[PDB]
Amino acid sequence: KEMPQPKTFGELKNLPLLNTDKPVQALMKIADELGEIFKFEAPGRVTRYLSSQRLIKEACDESRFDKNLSQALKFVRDFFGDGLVTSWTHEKNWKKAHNILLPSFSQQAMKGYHAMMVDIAVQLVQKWERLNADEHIEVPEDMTRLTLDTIGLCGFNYRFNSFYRDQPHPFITSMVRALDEAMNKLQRANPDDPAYDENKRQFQEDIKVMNDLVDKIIADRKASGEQSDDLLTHMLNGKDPETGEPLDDENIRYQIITFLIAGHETTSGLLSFALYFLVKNPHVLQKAAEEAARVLVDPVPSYKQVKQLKYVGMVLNEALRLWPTAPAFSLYAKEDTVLGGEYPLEKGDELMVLIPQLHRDKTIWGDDVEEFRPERFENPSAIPQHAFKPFGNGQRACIGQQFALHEATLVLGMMLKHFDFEDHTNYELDIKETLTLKPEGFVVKAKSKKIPL
Ligand code: HEM
Ligand SMILES: Cc1c(C)c2c(c(C)c1O)CC[C@](C)(COc1ccc(C[C@H]3SC(=O)NC3=O)cc1)O2
Repeated sequence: KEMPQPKTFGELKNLPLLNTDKPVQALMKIADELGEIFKFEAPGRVTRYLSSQRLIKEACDESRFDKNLSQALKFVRDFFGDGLVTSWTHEKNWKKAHNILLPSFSQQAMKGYHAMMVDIAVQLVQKWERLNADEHIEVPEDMTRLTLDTIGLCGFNYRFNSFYRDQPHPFITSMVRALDEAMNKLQRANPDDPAYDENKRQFQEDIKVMNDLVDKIIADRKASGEQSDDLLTHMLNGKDPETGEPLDDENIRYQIITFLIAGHETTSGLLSFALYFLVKNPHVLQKAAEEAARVLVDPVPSYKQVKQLKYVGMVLNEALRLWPTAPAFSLYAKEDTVLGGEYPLEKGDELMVLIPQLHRDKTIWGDDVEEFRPERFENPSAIPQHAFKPFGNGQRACIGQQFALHEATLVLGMMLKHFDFEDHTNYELDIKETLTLKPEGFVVKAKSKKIPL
């Protein structure tokens, strides 16, 4: 069977078809035109974009396909290094760091993080309680304050104190510019053109800002008199059983950057999308708010109570269905093989999973895929099989999935308990792309219910 492919432009291949600050959304349109799979070429690389659960199910067979470092991950590696997100599965430091850091996401560890998550969540609530009537909330900006500070405190006993800053934290500003640069590099035909010299200088400056922050985290741990057993403790003290060696210093720095960035950006996106869909679906908002009030009966939430916020969890999963904030992951063929009994692949051929398209496969989800309907997830028998992949696949799946969802469920529950939300601008959804996805310009007003904290 012939591989669908969009129009090419000489030696620029398909690259002119993007030329946009919203490439994933452009690729979704192409997927809608060409179906479950299409080839996409740029100068120097080829990708096959998958959109159907039928093909993606096969791609997730780890006996035939392994995680690929997409060009995007290769660019992000310029500051993620060989951390968990940007290392090959057979790169020694991936398995070594995975074994050393997996205990930091056990159930017992999660319970240990709860109190610190509440610390930051309380700061978010208090900020909104203290706004004057003429003010409003910048949603993604405040969700970023919350999620960055949470991973900073839980993972590294470091306080970014983002709620003590009225502009984005400098680490965030450098992160956004670095992620934007990586995304933009995917589309530029002549990367060595002098017109990009300033981009390269800024990219290095933003990488330095990140590493100056890592220095403070390491210095502050060295000076601490308290005893921690958090993510940073495992980075520093965990051993490879085979060699008796810890992660080398260079890798540790990369893991810190990896977890600070990967450990908050997509969770901020999730919370922003969730609040967007809530204010656009008032009956769903009422049901979620009713659950929050019913379950969160104490001055602050306990770990167990967060687990009883079932419908809030459905809201979050349904937000991830429509707009998975890490919208793609990449695989490569371990050997020559045939995909879906139709598409021959050669060893090393790249398959890119378009998660937003997977999550809109009507043969799986029904015809109403564009509706925000958390009840999709209320009746177990009616939820599809391997059709929902916001956290990746297999042994390279998200290590922090339960960290993210516990944080998001806790915070969204507290938000719904303490405020009524008004979409005072009738905001039109505008999804900013920085590889990851997040609403931009999303503002609301929050009227306190005056419930003490
Ligand atoms: C909505 C929130 C999040 C989403 C949607 C998400 C999604 C993903 C996805 C799709 C992958 C796989 C990417 C690939 O296959 O190349 C991944 C990997 C990873 N995520 Fe997340 N993630 C989230 C939050 C977090 C958090 C909070 C942390 C840490 C605190 C984290 C740590 C990681 C790590 C370490 C990996 C790589 C694991 C490995 O390959 O060994 N993520 N994430
Ligand atoms: C949890 C998490 C993940 C997984 C994460 C990132 C963050 C910040 C996270 O919090 C950053 C980007 C990145 C390293 C990579 O995300 C990608 C997004 C899109 C793509 C697709 C390429 S194909 C194209 O032409 N346009 C793209 O963006 C690849 C990777 O992933």
